[PDB]
Amino acid sequence: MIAGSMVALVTPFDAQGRLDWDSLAKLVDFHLQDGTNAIVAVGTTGESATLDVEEHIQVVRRVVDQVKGRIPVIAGTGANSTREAVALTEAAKSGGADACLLVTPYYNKPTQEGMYQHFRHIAEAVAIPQILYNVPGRTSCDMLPETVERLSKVPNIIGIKEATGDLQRAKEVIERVGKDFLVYSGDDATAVELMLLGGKGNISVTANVAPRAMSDLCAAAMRGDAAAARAINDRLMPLHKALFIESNPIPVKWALHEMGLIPEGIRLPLTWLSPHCHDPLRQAMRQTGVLA
Amino acid sequence: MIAGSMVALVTPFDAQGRLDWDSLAKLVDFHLQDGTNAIVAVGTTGESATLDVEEHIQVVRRVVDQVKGRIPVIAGTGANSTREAVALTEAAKSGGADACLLVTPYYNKPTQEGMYQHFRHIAEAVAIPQILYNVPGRTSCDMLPETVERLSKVPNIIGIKEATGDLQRAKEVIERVGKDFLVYSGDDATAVELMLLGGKGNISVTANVAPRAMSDLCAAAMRGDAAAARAINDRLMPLHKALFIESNPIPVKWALHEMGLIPEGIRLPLTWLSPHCHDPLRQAMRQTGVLA
Ligand SMILES: N[C@@H](CCCC[NH3+])C(=O)O
Ligand SMILES: N[C@@H](CCCC[NH3+])C(=O)O
Ligand SMILES: N[C@@H](CCCC[NH3+])C(=O)O
Repeated sequence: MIAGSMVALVTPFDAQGRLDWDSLAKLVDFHLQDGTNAIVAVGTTGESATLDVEEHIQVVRRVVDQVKGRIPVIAGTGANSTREAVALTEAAKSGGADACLLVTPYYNKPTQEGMYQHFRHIAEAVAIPQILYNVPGRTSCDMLPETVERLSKVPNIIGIKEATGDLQRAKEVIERVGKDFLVYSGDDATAVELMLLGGKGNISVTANVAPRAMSDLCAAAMRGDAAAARAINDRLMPLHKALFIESNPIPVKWALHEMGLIPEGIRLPLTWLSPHCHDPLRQAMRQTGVLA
Repeated sequence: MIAGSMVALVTPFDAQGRLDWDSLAKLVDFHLQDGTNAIVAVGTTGESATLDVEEHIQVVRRVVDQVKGRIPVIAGTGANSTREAVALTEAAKSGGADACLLVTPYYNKPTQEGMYQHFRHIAEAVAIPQILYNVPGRTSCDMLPETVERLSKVPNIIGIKEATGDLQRAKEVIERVGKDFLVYSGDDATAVELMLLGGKGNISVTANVAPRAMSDLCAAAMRGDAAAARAINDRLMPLHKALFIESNPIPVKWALHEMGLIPEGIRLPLTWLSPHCHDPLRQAMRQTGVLA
């Protein structure tokens, strides 16, 4: 049952960088207890780039075991190599994950046709629901609406995460794919509209620090309650902007730490929120009420 | 020993997509015999994205072993995780490569400070020349001249592959670094210009199909022979264009196959040159004399 507020869960590390299993458990209880509908473990925010193939599935395994069915658990499995996406995706299934989120290829700029037979292959090679992921801002390629529609017809491809933040884009994708095809938001700031457009959720970074609030806003958004959604949103907006004052998840982790939920750990090349951006974020957290 | 025409060598595959050592052998004799200054193996064009770790060094070892050290062999080792880049850089050294090429981190968008810590650590961890590589059109990030200057003072960071195609940029970096840090072009179209400015070579893609002519061009350009370098360039210009009709190395492998040098094998998400581009590339090839 995959829709609503879906925290793009961070992967906590201790001061020396080793996975801190204690923080992960608490964070899972945290979202488990404050309304979160789903959890995306090992995604862009959970630092998928810098995890061992071994670390990858251990994080997917530990969350799945804790959640125990109460919520869906979506595993990040995209890769710029089809064979490597198969491996990760198969490793997520034989792990318990409820579904896989697969970003489009990143460095090597495939053709639209290539992205088609890329996801189509994985969807055929692994018997697990897969969710497309578009974010050209990171991966220097863009999966046009025509190609989304072709993939929507494929049997295991249940939905897509649209992160461009462009609302004419969601509109177009939504007006071409079935009622079965779930469109999710990957841009917190404009998620409310995507949902009012027919969107079925928001894979959020903001949910990491304001879980109860994000589920309320997705609820209202998907309920047709356009008044309430904005009301919350405009309250949360300053947090939406601050959390990206530096490439995500650098900021969201600083906050998580300032709340006392995770150690100060992050893997290279990533760095810790540089000095200059500390009060901008803290005021956003204080003004929004997630801190003190 | 590292400058001039530096073929960004393709990794030949058979029709099933396995390694074709026989084609690789030939290719090496081809650049070896036609004036190629240096060979870059397993880089962007060599489809680094879709090779095992075991394929990575095998290819390198083979090239190094054939070259018998008469020419420099540079291995692609960059990765979006500093631990992986260390590993990949260790494989290459303990593989005989004369130097390694390291593209900036790609999907994770590290801060300028992060990129410095990134390359500074690899330069420390592995005793082998390290060349940087900046190309935002793929990595969704860009390493500023200021950050190049910092990494330039690092003991075994010997140069940078500037691939923006922005000449004002190259001027800025040449103008900031010691006469011992070398700037190479990453854009075939404007390579002649970069060298004239003070650059020391082209990690060329064109050189894949026109080696002799490429090293003639780089030689002139590094001499100071402006008139001659730009004449050979406008003659090649339509080839520089055709080789990018679709994302590299799709177009180039085609040519390579049309010349009878490699089989028709490419790894997903990569596709074979789509039908519409066959005759534009065959003409540009024939129009330039690589083909007859
Ligand atoms: N096993 C790591 C691989 C990192 C390499 C990223 N291209 C992951 O979870 O993605
Ligand atoms: N202080 C380092 C973190 C090193 C820990 C190991 N990845 C940084 O933010 O760059
Ligand atoms: N697909 C892997 C390749 C690693 C092995 C060497 N090419 C990556 O991008 O991290």
